[PDB]
Amino acid sequence: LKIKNILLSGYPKQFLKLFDHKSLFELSFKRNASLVDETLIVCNEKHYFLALEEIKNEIKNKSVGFLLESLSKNTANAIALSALMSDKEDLLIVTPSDHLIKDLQAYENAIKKAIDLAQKGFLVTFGVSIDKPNTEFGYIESPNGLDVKRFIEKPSLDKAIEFQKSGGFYFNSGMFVFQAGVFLDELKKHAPTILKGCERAFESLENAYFFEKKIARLSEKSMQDLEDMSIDIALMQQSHKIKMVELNAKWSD
Repeated sequence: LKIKNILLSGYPKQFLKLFDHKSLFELSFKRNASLVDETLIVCNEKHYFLALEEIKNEIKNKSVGFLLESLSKNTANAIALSALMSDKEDLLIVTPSDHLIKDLQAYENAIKKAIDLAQKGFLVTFGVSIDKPNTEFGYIESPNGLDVKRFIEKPSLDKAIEFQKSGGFYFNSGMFVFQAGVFLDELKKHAPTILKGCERAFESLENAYFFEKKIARLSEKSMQDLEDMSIDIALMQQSHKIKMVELNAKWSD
């Protein structure tokens, strides 16, 4: 089984080389590239050459591809597109680029766990233990740290303080692992018209083999009619196939 890193990036903040000569983007790239067979970087077409510049050192025999965006129609669309650019059978490690993770061994452990659950046919999410209850995040209810009772993305500040006292609540990391095929099957079930829109958008995809790297982008036309929606709203609030793995690695956002 092939394993793909889907590096979600789409002068933005994650490109600034502030963290000891290095950027969040190249840190996020480097951390997952070691665990994976191919990377697919999804970013805005404006920043392609910025992105490609920052990982010029890091491509050591690595098979790296890009999906360039004219418009950004949020994570549900970026993920569904990436899955459609994949073999049904291969496994997807979906990782936002604006992440700081310092304990790399605790990261690597959680990944190998998530992979195992993904082969069982699950959509794997990652929990981070709440300290400061802010309402911009997704909330995973998990009493036992593995089964999720429900997903509530962006609750009211009443609910965020109520689930503070309750215990067994984690911040959704925004990272994800799943097989491409089961992801697309779950999307068919729960957001059928979002899968539909991505399926026809994918039809008008074209490649740019110049720039040396093989690139793919979609026309502004194709992406226009797409509903702007999050994976958390589209799928994670409705999927019956969700497990969690704890991230104890000094995760920052």
